[PDB]
Order: sequence, then C-alpha cells, then structure tokens
Amino acid sequence: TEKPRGYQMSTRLKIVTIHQEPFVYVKPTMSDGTCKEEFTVNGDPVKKVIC
Repeated sequence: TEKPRGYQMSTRLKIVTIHQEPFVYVKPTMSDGTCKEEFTVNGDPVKKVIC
C-alpha cells in the first residue's frame, strides 16, 4: 500500500585526492600497516588517514 518513494541517501562516501604538498602529503606506512604516529612542534598528534 505504501509508496516506496525516495532514495537511500548514503552515508559512506568516496573521496579522491592527489599528491600536493603542503596541502596533502603521501607517506608509505610501517611494516604492520598502520603508519607512524608523530607529533607537531607543540607535541600535538598529527592526524593522519589511511589512503
């Protein structure tokens, strides 16, 4: 009886980037997949994502 209208508005998105410093860096990881946690000049955690 219901109108099966609309659309499943997705919440998992695909993002495309390119290698361009100083905007986006590219670094190879460690030997166990997760790459090296580092710190800034202030000791703040440099947030990275697994590209």
